[PDB]
Amino acid sequence: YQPTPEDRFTFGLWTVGWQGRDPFGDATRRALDPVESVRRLAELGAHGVTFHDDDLIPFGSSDSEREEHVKRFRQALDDTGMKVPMATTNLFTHPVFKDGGFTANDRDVRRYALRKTIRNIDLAVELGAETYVAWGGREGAESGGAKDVRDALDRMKEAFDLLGEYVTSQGYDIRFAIEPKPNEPRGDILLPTVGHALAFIERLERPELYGVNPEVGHEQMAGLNFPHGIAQALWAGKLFHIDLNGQNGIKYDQDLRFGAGDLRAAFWLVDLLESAGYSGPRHFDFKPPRTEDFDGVWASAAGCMRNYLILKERAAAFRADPEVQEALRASRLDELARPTAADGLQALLDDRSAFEEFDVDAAAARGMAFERLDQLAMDHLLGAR
Amino acid sequence: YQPTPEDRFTFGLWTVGWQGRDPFGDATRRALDPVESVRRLAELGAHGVTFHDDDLIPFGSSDSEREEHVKRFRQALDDTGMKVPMATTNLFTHPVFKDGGFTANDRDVRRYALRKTIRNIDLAVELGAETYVAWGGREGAESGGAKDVRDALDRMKEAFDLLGEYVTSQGYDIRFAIEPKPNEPRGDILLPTVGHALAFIERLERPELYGVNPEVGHEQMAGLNFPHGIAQALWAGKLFHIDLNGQNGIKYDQDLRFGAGDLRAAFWLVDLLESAGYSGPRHFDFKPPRTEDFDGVWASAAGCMRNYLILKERAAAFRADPEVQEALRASRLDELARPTAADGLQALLDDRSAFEEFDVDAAAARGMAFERLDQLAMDHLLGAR
Amino acid sequence: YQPTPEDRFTFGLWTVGWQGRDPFGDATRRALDPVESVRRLAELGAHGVTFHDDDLIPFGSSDSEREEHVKRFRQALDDTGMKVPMATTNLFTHPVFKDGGFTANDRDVRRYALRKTIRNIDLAVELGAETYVAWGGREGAESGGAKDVRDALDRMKEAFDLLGEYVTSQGYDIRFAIEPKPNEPRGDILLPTVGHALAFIERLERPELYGVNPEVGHEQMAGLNFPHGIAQALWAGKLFHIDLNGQNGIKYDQDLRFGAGDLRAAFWLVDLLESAGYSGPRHFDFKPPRTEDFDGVWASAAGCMRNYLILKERAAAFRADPEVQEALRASRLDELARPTAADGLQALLDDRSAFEEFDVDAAAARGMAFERLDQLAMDHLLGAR
Amino acid sequence: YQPTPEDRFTFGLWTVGWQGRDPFGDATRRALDPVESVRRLAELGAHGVTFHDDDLIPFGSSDSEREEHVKRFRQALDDTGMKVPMATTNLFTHPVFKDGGFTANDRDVRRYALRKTIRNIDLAVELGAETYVAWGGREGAESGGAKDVRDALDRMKEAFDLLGEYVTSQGYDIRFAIEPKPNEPRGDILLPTVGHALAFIERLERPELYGVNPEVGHEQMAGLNFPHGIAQALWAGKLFHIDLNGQNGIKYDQDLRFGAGDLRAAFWLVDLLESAGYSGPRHFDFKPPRTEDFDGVWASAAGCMRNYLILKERAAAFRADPEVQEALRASRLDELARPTAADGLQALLDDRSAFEEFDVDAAAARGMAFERLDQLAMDHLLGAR
Ligand SMILES: [Mg+2]
Ligand SMILES: [Mg+2]
Ligand SMILES: [Mg+2]
Ligand SMILES: [Mg+2]
Ligand SMILES: [Mg+2]
Ligand SMILES: [Mg+2]
Ligand SMILES: [Mg+2]
Ligand SMILES: [Mg+2]
Repeated sequence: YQPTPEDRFTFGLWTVGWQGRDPFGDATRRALDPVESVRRLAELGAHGVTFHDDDLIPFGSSDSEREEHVKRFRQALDDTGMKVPMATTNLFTHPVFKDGGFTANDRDVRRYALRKTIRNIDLAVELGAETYVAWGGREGAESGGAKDVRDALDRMKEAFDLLGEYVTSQGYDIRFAIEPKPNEPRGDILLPTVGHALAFIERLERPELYGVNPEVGHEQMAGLNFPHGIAQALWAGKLFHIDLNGQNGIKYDQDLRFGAGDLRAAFWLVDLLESAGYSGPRHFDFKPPRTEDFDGVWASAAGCMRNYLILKERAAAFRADPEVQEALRASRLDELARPTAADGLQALLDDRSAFEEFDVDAAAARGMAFERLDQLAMDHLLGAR
Repeated sequence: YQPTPEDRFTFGLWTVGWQGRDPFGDATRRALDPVESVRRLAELGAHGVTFHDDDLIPFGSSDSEREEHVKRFRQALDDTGMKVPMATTNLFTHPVFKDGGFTANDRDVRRYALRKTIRNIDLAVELGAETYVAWGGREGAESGGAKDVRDALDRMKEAFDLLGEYVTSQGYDIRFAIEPKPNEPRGDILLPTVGHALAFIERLERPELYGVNPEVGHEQMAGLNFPHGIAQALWAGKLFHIDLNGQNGIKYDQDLRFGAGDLRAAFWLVDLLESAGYSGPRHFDFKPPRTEDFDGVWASAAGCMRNYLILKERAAAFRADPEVQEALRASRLDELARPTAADGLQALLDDRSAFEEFDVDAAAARGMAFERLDQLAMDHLLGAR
Repeated sequence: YQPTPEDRFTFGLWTVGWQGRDPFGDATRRALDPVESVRRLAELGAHGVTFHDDDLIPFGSSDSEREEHVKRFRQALDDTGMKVPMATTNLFTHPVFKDGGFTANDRDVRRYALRKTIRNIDLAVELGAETYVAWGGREGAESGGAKDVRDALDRMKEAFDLLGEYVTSQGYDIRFAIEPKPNEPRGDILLPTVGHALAFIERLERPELYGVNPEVGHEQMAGLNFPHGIAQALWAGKLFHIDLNGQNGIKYDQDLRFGAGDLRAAFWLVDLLESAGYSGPRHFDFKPPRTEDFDGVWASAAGCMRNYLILKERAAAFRADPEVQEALRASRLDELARPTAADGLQALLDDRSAFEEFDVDAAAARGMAFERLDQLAMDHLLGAR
Repeated sequence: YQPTPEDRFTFGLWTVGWQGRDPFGDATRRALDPVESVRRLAELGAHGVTFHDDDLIPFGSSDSEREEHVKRFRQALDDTGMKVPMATTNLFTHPVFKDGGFTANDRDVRRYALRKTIRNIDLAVELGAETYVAWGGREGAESGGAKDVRDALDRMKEAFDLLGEYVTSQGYDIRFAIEPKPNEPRGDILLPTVGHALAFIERLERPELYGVNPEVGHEQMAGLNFPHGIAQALWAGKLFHIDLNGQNGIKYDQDLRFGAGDLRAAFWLVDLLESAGYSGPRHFDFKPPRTEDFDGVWASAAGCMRNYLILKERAAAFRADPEVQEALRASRLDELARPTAADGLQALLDDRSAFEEFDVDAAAARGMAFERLDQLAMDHLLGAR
């Protein structure tokens, strides 16, 4: 189960470089030079890295220091063959963003947020990124009167519409992906799930430029089924990027390594991504636990990729098993794929077998055979077939 | 705080008529004749009632018995002045629906589901309903292999598109509202939140015919902020109907009377509905607890309306208080309503006050004054000003 | 992975015999004769069965009918070799129990609850049960004023103290196990977790007669770590019985087959039960999904046992792996088992290496190596070592 | 609703002094001198303050600097009349504690934890504290193999038993209170709820020295009913201290001001504390939101006390209302307080009215009248009677 760059595994600089500071404790690890993270991830078989503007260029840098930080980074990329497929803005750390960026109540902050974002879109295009992620971690409220949500959504649409005008006017080949999260660090965050983000995109001026960047742990913080939400994003044609990690239920955002947390959900997720032919990056947004030293950091990151590749093998064996294909027919998954009424509305209304003569008791007696199918899936996951 | 029909309070027949059967216990109350429910609710000041087909006409009724049940119902409506603004289909109780209606794996069940729905649309139009609700309570799964969600969404779109063709071809003045719910009775239900439903509607053939029917308790079963989701539905122009009740956190669907459960959320909800000028029914989908006899049933229903009217008074006093209007300005809610960049993209790029000369430390030091505002809201809710 | 009675797998009659009635739907399967359930479970390799009084003897049976139902049951046990290790009372289904049994507000109901329980203790002893389970599913409230919890706990202690006096006076060799659950069917249930039950037992007159019967899904309905709670029950010497099943997070009580739901938690649970030498029954309190026919029922029950035996094999391989034993030492699990201060309090106070000369920065720099250990556990679970 | 020191309102130094650093953002407020916090809280009508050792004496202080920090603090207390009723240890911030203090896997860390705690017990007694709180925020795990929970509980008992030996040998008049929390910052924390803590105390060598310090938000992070857990702690005689704040459901620990979050739960909590005659401090463990400047900090703290006093008035009016006292009898709260079987076990067995002649259908038909009672409670809370 050894990864190669063909597998398109990517990591955020902020993931392996997380120093371990949490709401109740100081950092437990020293800071990582971005150049060393690139080389260590290349050694592990990763395909590329991603960054916030403030991960790469420390906040408040002159254009000279900025130039030097980028040149060092590009030289590490050229030395290793690593790519940069995605980039994003930090609109959450600095105190100025304490009430949001695009939806801050203060107008001057909203304008500064847009200028800070545009500057990093230029940098992302230069380094070759195809997707620009927006996570509005501070867009939200702790109390009901602080934020008129209809006005906030107006301001959110205005900001994204302006970004789309910018990339259109410059001729950039880059697309945006909105990353939802239901809460933390705000009490409630705007666009809290995949569904709310998908709905919001359809109200933008150029909806075709925008998709979603769902994260495993974020939908599970609302107790939702992550493979189900990913299917809906694929069904709408909007899965532009994905963030893989692990989460143990409804609580603070844990960002465990992929495969930890809900293991069966990770299996069904890989099954879906591989059978639907998702061809984007397999990006890990995780945090090595602050119990770990740097040896633990790299073991945790290697484990992300290993677990994807074991699950990929097991799901492929599951779908190729003739006994499984036979069980899928026994449960009528084949009938689910067939149109309900390709004969049209009038034919349906005139069909007495659809109502007047339908034997409801005979249909109700047919078992679905779902438990035998699920135990075959369990046996395959566990390598017990 | 006495209700009048001008307040447009409505109840489902299945609410006051719930016999108290739950997953672990037998019924504690006898069944109610729909005609008696109509008269008792009219006496309490309700505006109207709603029904599932199987609430009004017992499943498996001949057209003769069906005719007699409807005539008795209409005579009770004419006797009392009660209206019927909404109707819906029961696609969840009969065993035939154990794997869903519109997205059942069995094709013949999906066809029967559509025929059963269309028959009740005709009845709803006859009784004057303006909204037809669809709650897909059995559309979902307990295990991952049982349901290909992309195929299921294809089948869901096909069913709703067919219903829209039917009402268009008949010339009916009726609109559809999709009611989301994240789980129960299935392990996960398709279109689990307001956001997923809003996103799905935009993929239908005639999106203008469809909106949402959110329920307080359902969004709170995912730990989401219900007033926030309602603002997004209003922002999209899709709040066609609403179900009011109470829920104590993330657990089974409690359907407590409105005002119980999360009291502060109910205050912010009423504040939003009244300030946005929602003019549809205030519908209660609740269950009087099975501890109660029929006297408790009617006290519980009266309490639904009372609590709405107390909250309406307190939110109106809150917004009219000059000290509150002054605090809203202190927190810059007025600036949130103003465009970020009505001067356009180029002017923003050239504005040095938006970036090169923006004083980030001075802006960051400005407090938002949100806690004083929220304590004014608390004082108003509690009648302590 | 074939079960034998040596594995001590047991099932409730109400589990495989669940007819599929849920809060929103009618039954999907016919009722099972208890005698047929016994024979079909014996065929699958189960060790025994358990029952509520009302599962075996239908409520309101004369002593003659009661005698005949028991004789038929005993003949099925003698025919198959199946044992009855546990029994319990139904104090939740009949309407009389709508406000509880032992803590109902009505005194006459509380007295009836105790008489109904005592009658079934006699029957349990006759059939050879060693443990008598009490699940107070109706002890609780939906509203705050309905139940003074201090008075309710007084009444709960009085009821259990009376049961202990009864079994002591009769000379029965039977012990009680309290089964906690946080909610459903009441809004909040008294003694909602393992911890609350363990605390309550220590206030009884004869605490040595009482232990806990934890259920996987119930602690997970509060988002708690089930293996952690089981360790605390074992640490106190109170794990008298256990209910195995599966649950997908914080929501209604799903009662999935064991191994579904949180798979990694099931692995750590089996690891704990086997390494601590738990010798009681492995009891399954699950519900075959109502999508299933009777063939699905038996496949679901067989899957319960299969999944325990696969997990038992993987956890045993994990603990026997020298590379794992070496990693456990690397993470200092051996030091966790050694006393902090066997040298006593005075020696600790005088030990300058414990404070005045303790190198806090050197200790803080030591990584815990927990991620490498957990990936070894993952590899073992998945059969990838 | 103006507070006076007679109301015994206390605040942690770390509450109003929280600088606003969270997992995703830098501090938004400058640090507060503890002496200024004391004077500003005295001005607001608080009774006293509490502290962690590291709040008052910065970590790594020489005995000279330590002496000066304490003298400045004592002079502020003498100047204002403020008391110090409780103190606690910081065993969570420094990196050395990344795997716990009392249950760290490393033995030398566990010894250092005990020495650090004992030093602050001496200081607490000097300043007059009656209660010493222990919150084991780092005692726990993110993965299953990292922590044998039975060994960890052995180590936890050993540490607390040693602290009890220390205070006994010194003749201190101080008691310990264990503060539970289910998760954050560890993935799962040991002793996660009030119940688990109460159970653990009964296994200590001197159980009478130990009680619980429950926090509103912590039990609500497990979706539990906080007034119910407080009743159980009072019933066991173990409510030594209490932490008041607000929390909006199952998510990260919000620490909102008291009265925000679940408002009805706060009403029932105050009703319980006042009717049971709790005489300890009303301590607020809250965080002013990082949106606020220092004016917002003090408004948030004043709001804590105001909201307690409004709720105290409303609950007292509720219990004194004759119409409520009559409704309590209608719901048989009086019968709940009467013994089930003061006539003893034999009399119960011989009582034919308790079983053979009990009219189960007549009892089942009696409504509990709980909804009318709860609407009276709602009317009183809202000031609408
Ligand atoms: Mg995350
Ligand atoms: Mg992410
Ligand atoms: Mg509901
Ligand atoms: Mg509803
Ligand atoms: Mg259960
Ligand atoms: Mg059970
Ligand atoms: Mg807290
Ligand atoms: Mg606290």
